[PDB]
Amino acid sequence: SVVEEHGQLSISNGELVNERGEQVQLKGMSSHGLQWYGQFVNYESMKWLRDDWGINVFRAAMYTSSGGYIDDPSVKEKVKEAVEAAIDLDIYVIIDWHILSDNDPNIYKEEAKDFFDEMSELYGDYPNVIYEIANEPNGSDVTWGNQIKPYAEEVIPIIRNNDPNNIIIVGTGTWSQDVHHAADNQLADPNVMYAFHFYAGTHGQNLRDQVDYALDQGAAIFVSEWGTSAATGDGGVFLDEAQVWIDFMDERNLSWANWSLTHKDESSAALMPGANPTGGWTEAELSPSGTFVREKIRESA
Ligand SMILES: CO[C@H]1O[C@H](CO)[C@@H](S[C@@H]2O[C@H](CO)[C@@H](S[C@@H]3O[C@H](CO)[C@@H](S[C@@H]4O[C@H](CO)[C@@H](S[C@@H]5O[C@H](CO)[C@@H](O)[C@H](O)[C@H]5O)[C@H](O)[C@H]4O)[C@H](O)[C@H]3O)[C@H](O)[C@H]2O)[C@H](O)[C@H]1O
Ligand SMILES: [Ca+2]
Ligand SMILES: [Ca+2]
Ligand SMILES: [Ca+2]
Ligand SMILES: [Ca+2]
Ligand SMILES: [Ca+2]
Ligand SMILES: [Ca+2]
Ligand SMILES: [Ca+2]
Ligand SMILES: [Ca+2]
Ligand SMILES: [Ca+2]
Ligand SMILES: [Ca+2]
Ligand code: NA
Ligand code: NA
Repeated sequence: SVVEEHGQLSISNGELVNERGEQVQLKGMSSHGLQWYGQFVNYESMKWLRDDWGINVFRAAMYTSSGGYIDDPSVKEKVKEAVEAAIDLDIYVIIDWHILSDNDPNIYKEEAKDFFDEMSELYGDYPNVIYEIANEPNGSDVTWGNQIKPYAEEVIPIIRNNDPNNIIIVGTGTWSQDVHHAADNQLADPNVMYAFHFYAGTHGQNLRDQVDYALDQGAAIFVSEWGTSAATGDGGVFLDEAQVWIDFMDERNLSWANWSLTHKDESSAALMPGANPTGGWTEAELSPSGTFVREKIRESA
């Protein structure tokens, strides 16, 4: 039903629209790292998220480093599993080249180009797919002009050779916070969005204002990862401020994916330790974060 309704997504004047030029707002879940918590990423869990939560997008977080694709590329099969499930379930899917410790996207540029060539050849004809080419550039000397924009200008043509139209999400500096710098020096490709990531327990009004500056320059923004906890993971969840961010995103119709669908014992995790990997969760199997996020997606489903 989701993709049947919306079809091919595109960017129109800085925001995400469907095949009729209607606003569309994607809300869903990110996996945790696929090399760690892949058991939660399967057709049955994603069908449960679609049917019980109301998700219309699922994000497959394929770490590069940290034991991910660079060391054990078999994890790409878990990405394929997620994409094929999303196609079968008629929802959107984000293929995320999940850089983090490898903080400069140029570390694994050759590998990223090969990976995105393969993924876009396989899936580029499906409107379901969204590419996220570098999760979180970070560090004081990884900047838009020197490192990130040129990386994107090399990877995007690789995708476009196979998939001229699907959305590409491009990370920004300072853990995908520096959307203002990207907005002042935008990519030419018309169907790109810039990532903005936050933690409710850490980030506040000054970053909302930074996002608004970017939006004011005509840049499209996808909140492709956010957490209900603090970035430190201390002090529980911060749902008061999370609701402030939910409202902010709704008022700007910003799409989002929440971090993350795992049973790890950390406050951002959506599930309690032991939760069934194939879905069908009881209310006792959702964490406080998961309970809140589920309600946020349900109430617009
Ligand atoms: C003034 O404010 C501004 O400057 C501030 C100072 O620099 C920063 S604070 C800064 O914020 C950033 C952005 O939020 C974060 S990075 C952030 O951290 C998250 C929490 O760690 C992670 S998700 C997290 O990823 C972990 C690493 O992979 C894993 S632990 C990992 O788990 C596996 C599996 O179990 C295990 O095998 C491994 O052994 C473990 O290492 C964890 O489970 C995940 O939840 C997110 O990806 C990242 O964005 C900085 O930490 C923080 O200091 C302000 O942000 C800025 O505005
Ligand atoms: Ca357009
Ligand atoms: Ca807008
Ligand atoms: Ca390798
Ligand atoms: Ca492995
Ligand atoms: Ca090729
Ligand atoms: Ca396409
Ligand atoms: Ca080059
Ligand atoms: Ca404007
Ligand atoms: Ca509301
Ligand atoms: Ca909306
Ligand atoms: Na290897
Ligand atoms: Na505008």
